[PDB]
Amino acid sequence: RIPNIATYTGTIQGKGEVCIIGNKEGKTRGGELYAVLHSTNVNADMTLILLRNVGGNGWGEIKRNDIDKPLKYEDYYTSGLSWIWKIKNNSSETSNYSLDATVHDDKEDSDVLTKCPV
Repeated sequence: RIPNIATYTGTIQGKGEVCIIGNKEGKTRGGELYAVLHSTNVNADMTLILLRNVGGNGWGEIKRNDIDKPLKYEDYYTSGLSWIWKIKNNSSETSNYSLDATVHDDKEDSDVLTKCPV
């Protein structure tokens, strides 16, 4: 029930920190590690960082992208490690975030907005 990319649009509560792996798609095809963090205001100050942690419950990977920027990585290898799109904000005001990702919806993961605080 979504056009091309699954637009995860919401309001990040100030300097929020959230791990997005939520489902909001339907297509079988998508983008291998492809998601664009959209932000429209003064200074979005939003850090779209590609993370993968599994066991320590502390996301901390090095694939950082900027505001209004599509993140694509050819590192789709080792598909046995939990990876995430982490949104960390630096803006004081509740900023709008629009994470347009192309993923195959077939899961019922916990966080599709702001439930994963790490």
